[PDB]
Amino acid sequence: TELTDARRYWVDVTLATNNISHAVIAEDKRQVSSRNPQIMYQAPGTLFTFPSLTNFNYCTGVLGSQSITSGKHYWEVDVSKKSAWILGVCAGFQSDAMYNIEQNENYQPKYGYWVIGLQEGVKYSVFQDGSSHTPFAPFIVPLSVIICPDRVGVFVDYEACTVSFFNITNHGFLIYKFSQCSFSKPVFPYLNPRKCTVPMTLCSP
Repeated sequence: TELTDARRYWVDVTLATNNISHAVIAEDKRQVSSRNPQIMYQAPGTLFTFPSLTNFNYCTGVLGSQSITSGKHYWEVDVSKKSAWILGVCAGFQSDAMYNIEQNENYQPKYGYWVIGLQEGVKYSVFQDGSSHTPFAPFIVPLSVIICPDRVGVFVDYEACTVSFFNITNHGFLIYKFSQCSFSKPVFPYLNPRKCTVPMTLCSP
């Protein structure tokens, strides 16, 4: 029901190539993954190695080719076999340096970030606003996921200022929903493999 009504605003979303992420967007702009060329042709010795220069973080964030400033929008993302990824809605990477967001996965709605993430394979969580005393760290909240989602549906109601996440694999049951979102700027669909080499696609009806 709630998912069927949201599917009424199904839009064709295409990724936009940016020069601030190490992500790899397909030619059709309908698929994105992680890993970068051979190995950044840098090989700290063992090629892939384990970039300790900043390990535990790859920094691969991408947005949509079209911005959202009104009306409702809905699109699905296929994260099958993926052990980690970040998807939802973003207002851009304008405030990514000030709070080393992408660098330290500092996703926060106050920074223009309304997304959810999965890590380790079975660790789902929702990024929320964190204490100002520690601006370089978000308030990650663990989500109770019983049926690992093989496809997530994102619904955005600019007018209502809300971002919902549906579990297509779970009868399309609601996973999380951002309410009273500060939609004062143009938002775009956020996607992030999260070091995960497994590509995340966007169905498209």
